[PDB]
This record gives sequence, structure tokens and C-alpha cells, in this order.
Amino acid sequence: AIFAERALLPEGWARNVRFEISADGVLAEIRPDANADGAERLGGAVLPGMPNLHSHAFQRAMAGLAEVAGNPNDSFWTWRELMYRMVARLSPEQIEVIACQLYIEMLKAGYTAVAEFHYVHHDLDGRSYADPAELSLRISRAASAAGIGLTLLPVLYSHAGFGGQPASEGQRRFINGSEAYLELLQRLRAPLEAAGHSLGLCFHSLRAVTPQQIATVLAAGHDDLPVHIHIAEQQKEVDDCQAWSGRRPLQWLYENVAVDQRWCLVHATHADPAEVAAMARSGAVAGLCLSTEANLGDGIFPATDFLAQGGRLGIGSDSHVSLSVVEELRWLEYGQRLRDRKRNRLYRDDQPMIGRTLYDAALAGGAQALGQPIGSLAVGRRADLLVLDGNDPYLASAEGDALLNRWLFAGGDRQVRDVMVAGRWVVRDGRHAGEERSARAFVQVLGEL
Ligand SMILES: N=CN[C@@H](CC(=O)O)C(=O)O
Ligand SMILES: [Zn+2]
Repeated sequence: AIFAERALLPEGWARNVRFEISADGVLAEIRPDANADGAERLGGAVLPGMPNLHSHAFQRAMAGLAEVAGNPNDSFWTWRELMYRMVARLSPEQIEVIACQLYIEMLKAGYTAVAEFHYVHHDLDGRSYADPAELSLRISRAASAAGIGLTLLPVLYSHAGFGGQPASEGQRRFINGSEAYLELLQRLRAPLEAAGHSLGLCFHSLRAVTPQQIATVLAAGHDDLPVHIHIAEQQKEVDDCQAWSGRRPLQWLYENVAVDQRWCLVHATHADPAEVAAMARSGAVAGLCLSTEANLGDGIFPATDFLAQGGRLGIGSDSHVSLSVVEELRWLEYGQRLRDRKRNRLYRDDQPMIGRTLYDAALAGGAQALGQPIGSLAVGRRADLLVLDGNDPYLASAEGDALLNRWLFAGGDRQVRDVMVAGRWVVRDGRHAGEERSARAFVQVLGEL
């Protein structure tokens, strides 16, 4: 049992809330206006933990290292060349070390569960490992070591571009045909289940798979699983799709696939008004990765229009140049402000508070995209939560939604003090028990690279 003076519950902010948590890490009882009665008295305001709906773990290793001009027009595409050269040298052991360290940093930032969009499958020569699931299993073990919730999204990747272009050499570690991909999903069932981790279907992008492959995978019977795909991140993809099909990426997807609530459309950055409307209507989740989209010069998503139409969204750290719930949400809003040259862009008809609007939205979309029972403190949901700093003058002087505004718009990561996943404290007073060992292994890997 734990006790919070203030907690953000599904119906809104509450006081003196006593939480009972079962041995399996599930919220069993939630009583506001209660007595602490022996329960653990928490040190600040309690929020549901934030799901991270999009990650490529190995990229954290190169974070910030690609900030070197080599052309007057460096771009997403020259960055990718550099990313390819990086992933070409990574051993299974290095990948696991990077992932563990990353997930630890994620937890400290307030991310309690992650969707790993995992496309590094094979050995350095593009040959499969003795166990084809080698690298997927190492990701699961890293998540277990850090203690973070995990939806693993093994990625189908087969082509270099629309129309089934042959994969490039730089892509060799990613490549599977549909049969091998479906076998991978099969192999992953037992170990993921044992770990308490989740699974999802995943197409890298419309560039990387064919329409026929999409049909194959969706017909394979995994009808309960999330479906994730990168889409419309870069103008070049939009242009190439038009030249291939006479349609834009999102436009094509919606014409050809039965997109619904199972789906997470990552980035979706270049969505015209018709595409925005189709997304909102479908109930699919837009996977927004603000810090990476800014870092890569992707552009600004039409979040205000999307949100006005009932769109669902969540946040992902993606390339992991930033690991900050605060930064993603703050700059989601700030990007809309810079575009419109106005303030207070992302709010609901029933919720004028910006911080609360953003947090509510990202919690819900994120839980939906991961396919996990998370994103709110209700009986039957998993006990994933974070505790803010009760001694912080800004937070202590604030109440309810004002407190969210202070944190998200005037504060930072260090205001997140304690973090619980499935009823287990994994961060205490900003510290993770595995941080020392992990950093030691991590710095060695950085040196090797
Ligand atoms: N930020 C985008 N990253 C993608 C690149 C791609 O879409 O090809 C990736 O990591 O595979
Ligand atoms: Zn991505």
C-alpha cells in the first residue's frame, strides 16, 4: 500500500489517496480522502507513468554525435547514412548494454513502458544468428534488467524503396521475407510471455515493405496485437510515394488498408487536411517524436487540427537525442506556437489547461499504442506511476493542473523523483539501483565504438 497527498486519478486530481497494489503489480484498491494507515507515504504529487510509444534503442549510442555539418544541406538522409554505418558495427552484447542503459535513463525521466521498434535482426554480414530471435531476446532481457514495461515490435523490413526496390547493403541486418518474419513472431511468443512483455506487429515503412506483404502479415491471425509503421516523416517519402502510386503515404495507407485503433502511425508528419481527418476518424494513434523530428528536420505535425477532430496521440523518444517527458510535451505545444505565432494551442473544449491536455492525451494514446493496461490509475490497471518532488517550491505552491503547468512548462526532468513499474520501485530519489553497473558497461561500449 502507498499513500499520496495528491494524485491524478482518471476523474481528475484527488487528495489523500491510498493505493493497494496486488502481488502481481496491479492496482487493487484506490481510496481518496483516506488515512495513510501504515501505507508508504509518498514524497510528492503522483501521476500515471508516461508510455514511450516509439524507440530504436541502439541509436542512443550515437545521440548528439551526428551534429557535424558535412554539406550545406545536411538532412534526414545524410543522417541515415551515418546511422547505417553505426548499426553496421554493433555486436549482440553491445546492443544489450546500450538498451539496458537507455531504459534506465527512460525510467528516470518518467517513462514507465516502451515500445521498441526493433529492426536490427541479423549478424554483420546480414546472415541470421543461430537463433534468429537473438537480438529481440536481448532487448527483452535489457527491459527486464532495467525494469521498464516493454512492447516489443519486431520490424518487417524487405526493401529500399517503394515498388519493392532491392534492399541496400546498409540495410542487410534488417531484412526478412514475410515467412521468416512470421516465424520470428512465433518464436517470440514463449519468452515474451514468460517475461510479462508484450508483442506487436510492425512494418518499417511503406518504403520498406510491399502492399502484398502487409496483406500477408495482417492475415496471419495476430488480430489482438498493435500494428506500428513509420509514415510520412519526410517530404521525400511523400514525393516518392506519389511517383509510385499517385497517392500520398497516409492517403495510400487509408485507401488500401483497414486502419483502425490497433494502429500507431509513427510521425505522420506530412499529413494534409484530408489525411488528418482520416486519421482522427480511424481512432489510430499518431506517434509523435518531437525532439527527434526537430533534430532530423522533419517538420511540424498539424496537432491542433488533429486534436480538434478527436485525434489520438502519444510521444516517443525515437532516436533518443532526448529522454524527457517534459521536453516532448513542452515542444509539442511550442512547435504549434511557433507555427501559428499564437499561445495556448493544444487544449480541449472541456480542458483549457495546456499541461493537463497534453498529459491526458499522451497517456491515453501511449497506452493504446503499446497494447498494455497502463496510462491511468484505476483498479485493474498496472501500478505504473511517478512521484514528483514535494519539496520543490514551484510544485509545492501549486495545486492540481497548475502543478502540471509548472512542471511541464517551467520545470524539468529532475522534478521526477520516484518511479514505480508494476508495483516495483525502480527509481528512488532519482536513483536506479542498476545505474552504476550499467554506466560502467555502457562507457566501455562507447569506447569500443
Ligand atoms: N527517424 C527516422 N528513422 C528511421 C529511418 C527510416 O525511416 O528509414 C529508422 O530508424 O529506421
Ligand atoms: Zn523511428
